[PDB]
Amino acid sequence: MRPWLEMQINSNQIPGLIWINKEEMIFQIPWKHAAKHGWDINKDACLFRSWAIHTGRYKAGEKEPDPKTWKANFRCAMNSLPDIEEVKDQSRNKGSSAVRVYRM
Amino acid sequence: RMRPWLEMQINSNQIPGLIWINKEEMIFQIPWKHAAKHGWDINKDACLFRSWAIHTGRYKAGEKEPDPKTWKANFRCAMNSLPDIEEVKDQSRNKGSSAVRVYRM
DNA sequence: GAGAAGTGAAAGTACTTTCACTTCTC
DNA sequence: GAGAAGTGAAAGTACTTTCACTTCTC
Repeated sequence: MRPWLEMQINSNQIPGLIWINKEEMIFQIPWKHAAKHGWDINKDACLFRSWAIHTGRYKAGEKEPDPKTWKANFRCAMNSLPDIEEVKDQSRNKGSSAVRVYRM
Repeated sequence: RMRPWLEMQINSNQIPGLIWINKEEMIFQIPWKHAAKHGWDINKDACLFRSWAIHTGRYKAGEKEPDPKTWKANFRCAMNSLPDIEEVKDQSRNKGSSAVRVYRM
């Protein structure tokens, strides 16, 4: 009965993905819009990916790389969660990202 | 993009020919023969229960497990959840017994 | 008597499943 | 300018998906 979002990110920020616990409450998430030219699936759409294969939406070695979704699924999720509010001061545009507080 | 949900499946299912009635233009029955009673034929009791399981896709004919106990639970439980179908509960048990409900109008 | 069958409720994905017992049937 | 990508919210099975738009990026 594996973790649920507040966990997966909790841990996932505690290892080495690519964003931070820029605080001991708050964290970041690489929201590079994916039309920006410097967009590498393997560098931006990661957590997004981790989580989809984690939660079992996708499975590496699959034919749908579709990380747009991976992002939505992940966006929406982060939405729902009640113990992680995105500190809205940051609807970022370039060298962009989304920011949230974990409800303590 | 979805099929009907319980209040429908039964609505229709009582409007055809299964084995229970719209013993009213609000209320209906459901063959709850306990299944240890000796006169228990899967094909005669555990039907709707079945329709629904293969309907909702739980089972699909020709599948290694007719298990209609479940069919019954899945169906019992469901009927429970639904908010627009209240079983008028003051009812009968044992030997050709059935459950009765009103559809909230 | 006791093993198949049944439940409701609550926790998982608008029904389902699962949990934790509880009835039945002979 | 315009087409790929993004959204939030709401309706489907605690995330997902789907709806109905809306932003980006160059």
